[PDB]
Amino acid sequence: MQIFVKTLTGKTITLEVEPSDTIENVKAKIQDKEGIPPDQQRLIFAGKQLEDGRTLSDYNIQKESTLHLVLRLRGG
Ligand SMILES: [Pt+2]
Ligand SMILES: [Pt+2]
Ligand SMILES: [Pt+2]
Repeated sequence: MQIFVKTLTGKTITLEVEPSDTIENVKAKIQDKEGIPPDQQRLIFAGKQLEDGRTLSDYNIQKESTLHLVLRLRGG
């Protein structure tokens, strides 16, 4: 399944993922491609912040969906 992840800077990266993949896995994939540590990653889809433990299937994330990446500020 192709999905897109869009950053707040507007860059999109393309991932290949499956319904069985957890959000933890997706963040790992994003770190590989983009270099962002998972602990800083906050994903949003369908107006929901995505739970590391859950699968893309739990959120009904299908082909060509876009997830929004927001970074969580560590150290105000
Ligand atoms: Pt695929
Ligand atoms: Pt945009
Ligand atoms: Pt969007």
